[PDB]
Amino acid sequence: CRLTRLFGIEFPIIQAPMAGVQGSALAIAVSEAGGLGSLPCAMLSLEALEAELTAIRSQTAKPINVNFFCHREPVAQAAKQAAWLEQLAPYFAEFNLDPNRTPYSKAQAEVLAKFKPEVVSFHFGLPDEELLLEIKSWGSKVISTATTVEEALWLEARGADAIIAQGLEAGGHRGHFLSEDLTEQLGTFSLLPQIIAAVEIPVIAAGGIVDATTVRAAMTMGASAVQVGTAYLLCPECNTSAIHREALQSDAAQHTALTNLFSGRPARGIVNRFMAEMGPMNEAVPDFPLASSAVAGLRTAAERLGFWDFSPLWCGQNASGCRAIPAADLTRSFVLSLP
Amino acid sequence: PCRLTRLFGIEFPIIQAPMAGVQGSALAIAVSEAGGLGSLPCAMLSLEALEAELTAIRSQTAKPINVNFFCHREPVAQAAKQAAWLEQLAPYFAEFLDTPYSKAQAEVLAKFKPEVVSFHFGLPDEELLLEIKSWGSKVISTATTVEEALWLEARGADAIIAQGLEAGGHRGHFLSEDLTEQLGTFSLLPQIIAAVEIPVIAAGGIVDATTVRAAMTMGASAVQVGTAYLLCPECNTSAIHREALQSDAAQHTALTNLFSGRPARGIVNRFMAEMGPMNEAVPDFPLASSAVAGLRTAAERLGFWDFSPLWCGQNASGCRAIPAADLTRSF
Ligand SMILES: Cc1cc2nc3c(=O)[nH]c(=O)nc-3n(C[C@H](O)[C@H](O)[C@H](O)COP(=O)(O)O)c2cc1C
Ligand SMILES: Cc1cc2nc3c(=O)[nH]c(=O)nc-3n(C[C@H](O)[C@H](O)[C@H](O)COP(=O)(O)O)c2cc1C
Repeated sequence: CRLTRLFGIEFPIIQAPMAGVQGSALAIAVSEAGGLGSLPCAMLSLEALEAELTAIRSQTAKPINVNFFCHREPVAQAAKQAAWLEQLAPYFAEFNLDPNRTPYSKAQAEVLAKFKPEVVSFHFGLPDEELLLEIKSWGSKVISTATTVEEALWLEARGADAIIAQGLEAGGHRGHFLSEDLTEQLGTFSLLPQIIAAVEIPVIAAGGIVDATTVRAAMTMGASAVQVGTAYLLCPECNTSAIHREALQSDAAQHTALTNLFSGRPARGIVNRFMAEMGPMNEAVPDFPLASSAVAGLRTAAERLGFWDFSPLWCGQNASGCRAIPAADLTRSFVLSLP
Repeated sequence: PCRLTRLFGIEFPIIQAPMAGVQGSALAIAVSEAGGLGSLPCAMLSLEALEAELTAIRSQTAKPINVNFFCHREPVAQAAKQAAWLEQLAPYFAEFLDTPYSKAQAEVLAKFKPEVVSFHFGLPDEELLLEIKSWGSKVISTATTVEEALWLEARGADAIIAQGLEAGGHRGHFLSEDLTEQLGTFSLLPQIIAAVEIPVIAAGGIVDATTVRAAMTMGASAVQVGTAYLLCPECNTSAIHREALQSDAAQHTALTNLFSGRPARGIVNRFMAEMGPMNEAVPDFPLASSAVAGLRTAAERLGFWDFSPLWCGQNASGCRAIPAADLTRSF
């Protein structure tokens, strides 16, 4: 296959970079198993970043994927922020709380340059051409997420080596960047074959790929690989919180929705009180990534009391594939139905 | 893969989707003759035309046919909602102006005893359902969620149509108004198959050989295909619907209640963009039609799809201008 050769990996599974639930130990296990392991870097300081890459490199020399956000920083909006804070006042009262990141840059480049990742993935489009040329000159393949056909064509045109097609079924943030209109986005079943028809480069399927059968359906459609997120979230290598783990296993896990309430940007998570009462979508939330600061305390407080009411419970529309077995074992689950 | 071909008495595991007001006996015949299951949509039909269309089908094939009804509950009286809504459309007016399945339908159906009877928006009463089973006829219905699937199986459905969000036309939900409970085919299909014992038909974005293959891979017993039949000459799709389907506008669709009162997937036009696509002010199901019925005749006459219900799935690329029989086999 085209991506196994291009990436130098055995199996056409990519473990989805999932910021906040996961680091080196899951990336190591999946790359050692023969797929592509992924380090989410969106929330890492430069110190954490270098540490975590050093930890990866001293347990495997197999390929890995380091992931970054390259969104536009929002624009000052202290008042929009203050108005949102005012709206949450009732929760602050209830929980007795006193209310009292950062796109890929040259700074992250300098650290990456020491390690030279086999792949560099981006969410929310691509960085500037210079940053991109710097990356390519490490030997790194560059991939990014498309949620429409137009986005896929934009990525090809700007030199992406592969496109991640994420259907609406996907957990975590929508990686859209040409349009704010969510009705332009498609489910996996329709996005995948339409992106493959439009581009010449390889296409990775993301959104609802949770098991052998679904991996098979994806490849049948002409995907060169699959990116799998939600179905690793119960693996011991994952740092998924007890309360997030509990939600995934409950029958609430089946009902998810797109919400901007936690971050400023549409993301899919298990439906909770905060989303039901204030959303799921809300036009008053500040631009990404400002909104996190306003719920950080509530989340902490409500989790401490064992409520998942104010948590970002990122999860796709098929939770049925999550299993508490080693991620290497699980990565092999996924490839049984392939030739 | 064969549980349904056996069960329905058909050659191929392809069901042509019943599509009200776009499609009648000519398409059902052509697909049922071709070895798939052809469908007559009866939601929008008087008893006269119900009987005429069934008579027409039986006079041309003896092969199995599917007949489709709505069994939505009828809406409470709401003339003040209706009057208000008309008020909002006033600037448009200026720009140019100013039934569920029942014993009735059953009496006509009993003359023909059709091989399958399909329902949108749940199931009818126990009594009407037993009546249909006594003809030897198979009853199927749409689920948009796993709970809906299980509820249909427990009340005696012979198979489940799982319609993913990609599907064209009305959403067939009946347990929750919450659209966020619903699912794209890729996730709905496998979770319904895991949940139920009876066969599962896949609906929403099945448009070609590859997608059919991909749905069967996941363990569908059969596929239901609507959008991709719409350019077939046997289909009575309107000249401007045809034009919309072949333009780049087709690629963009959205769920909208503006034409009927219920959420249906159609190509985004001016009315949807300006007034919607979703608007809490539009009267309940079946009532909203009369509000825009005239604006469409008006608008379509001068060549505009600005006020048409241009219903279409999220994959329009398998539409082909060839006979329905060819297309059915190409799947
Ligand atoms: C908890 C969680 C965290 C995620 N974090 C990221 C991230 O940091 N960067 C990124 O590009 N994508 C992220 N994703 C998106 C995945 O790359 C992928 O699109 C998605 O998980 C696919 O759908 P699935 O969850 O059904 O496997 C995340 C998804 C989840 C569920
Ligand atoms: C123009 C059009 C009309 C439809 N009419 C009906 C109908 O009368 N009754 C019904 O139960 N389903 C109806 N559907 C829904 C189909 O039965 C099916 O759920 C859907 O078309 C499958 O998705 P696809 O359009 O991607 O093939 C219609 C769909 C379209 C596009």
